Amino acid sequence: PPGPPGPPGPPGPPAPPGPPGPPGPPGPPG
Amino acid sequence: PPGPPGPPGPPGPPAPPGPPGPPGPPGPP
Amino acid sequence: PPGPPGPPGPPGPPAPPGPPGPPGPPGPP
Repeated sequence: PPGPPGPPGPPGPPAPPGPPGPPGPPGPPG
Repeated sequence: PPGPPGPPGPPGPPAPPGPPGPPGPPGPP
Repeated sequence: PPGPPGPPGPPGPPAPPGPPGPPGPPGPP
């Protein structure tokens, strides 16, 4: 007593919004 | 009773990618 | 009788970084 332990908990939440990516490639010719 | 609470559930799901990165440098002159 | 469900599991994996940015602006004339 109490009794047997309950089931595991639910899946956690997502991690916050991710960082932006790296810079794009160079621009076009002049 | 009730028995004690169960343990923590599993880690959360994968998240979406972050936002696009900054434009790159000016092209060639 | 078995106790209550366990608490929520921890945060998921870090959301990846975003896709690369766009090409830059044209170069000097």
